[PDB]
Amino acid sequence: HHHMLHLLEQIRAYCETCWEWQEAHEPGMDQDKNPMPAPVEHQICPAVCVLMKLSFDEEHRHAMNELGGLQAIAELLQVDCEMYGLTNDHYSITLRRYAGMALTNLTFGDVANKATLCSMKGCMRALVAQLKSESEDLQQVIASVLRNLSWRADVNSKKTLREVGSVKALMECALEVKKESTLKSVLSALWNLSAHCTENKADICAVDGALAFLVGTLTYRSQTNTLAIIESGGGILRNVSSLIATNEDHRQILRENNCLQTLLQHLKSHSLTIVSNACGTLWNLSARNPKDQEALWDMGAVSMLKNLIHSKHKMIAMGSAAALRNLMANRPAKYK
Ligand SMILES: CSc1nccc(C(=O)N[C@@H](CCC(=O)O)C(=O)N[C@@H](Cc2ccc3ccccc3c2)C(=O)N[C@@H](CC(C)C)C(=O)N[C@@H]2C[C@H]2c2ccccc2)n1
Repeated sequence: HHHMLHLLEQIRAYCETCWEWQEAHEPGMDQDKNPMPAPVEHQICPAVCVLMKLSFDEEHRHAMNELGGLQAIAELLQVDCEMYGLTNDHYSITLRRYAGMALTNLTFGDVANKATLCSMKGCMRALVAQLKSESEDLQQVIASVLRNLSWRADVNSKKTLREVGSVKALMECALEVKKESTLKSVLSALWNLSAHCTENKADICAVDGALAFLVGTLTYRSQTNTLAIIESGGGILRNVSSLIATNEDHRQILRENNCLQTLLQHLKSHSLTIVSNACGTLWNLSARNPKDQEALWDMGAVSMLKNLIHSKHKMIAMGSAAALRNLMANRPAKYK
């Protein structure tokens, strides 16, 4: 494909045109100029649309990757977000979605492309900023990129995702999403990010309404007849519960929203992920806290956890047994 070289040259030429204008319109050089290049007048959206389509095939990605395809599409997305900010211009939205879909495809299963995209810091900052965009379609695409970047990432990529504030932005985004399709991609990204380190977990917990929102995902009613939202929301909660266990205020938010009760209902789910997530959360919340220990005893948790210790699923067996052990080791005074 020399068609691919031609498409990339088109995008680089346009970016070159934009970096000329931008270098004469930095924040300090504060008086503006009316001729700012518009991508509509360089036929840009069709170019990235073709690259996006071809990025679905691995054979075409090997080609793109030799030719600098990831760098060019990222720069394009960066430069348009920098130039026009959070616009509702349908052309600029569409351009961003297609570029974002291409980057989702080019990050898929490619640890170097993930690091390269992460190393492009201005692009990352622009990606993160787009979670505020009023297009939920754009939000879903951006969440899908941050998801792929956060799965099986190297140390620098994980560091970068943290530094640019992707965790907080995603959690705040999740609170406003209407569509189940956007929420699915936002929570997948968060579930990936929540496993990386303790600071990501703490940043999720530190957003106002986030913990209550996460407890709410445990009883989400899917229109699309899937359990993805309960699974991913319950997964995030499980990962952050290690820190919640140490924070009486955060436990109280969980109590406010009947968390423990719902988690015990989850123990009798047929979804293995739901059961495993609940075992894991209950493992953490059953430790170090007489109030929650007593509530679990009162709500029949001991017997419910005992029914899962012989599970063939290993995380359920381990999780249920460790939670059971925490309750047996700390009987309340009214028990003997
Ligand atoms: C290993 S299972 C799993 N569990 C939790 C999280 C993830 C995860 O983040 N997986 C990503 C990255 C994998 C990797 O880098 O090795 C992933 O698999 N992404 C896929 C979509 C996908 C598939 C399966 C699962 C399972 C569980 C959770 C999440 C996902 C996500 C991906 O990006 N695929 C692209 C197509 C390939 C052929 C390249 C893709 O979806 N491209 C579409 C153009 C993008 C798009 C974006 C938004 C809206 C419309 C279209 N894994």
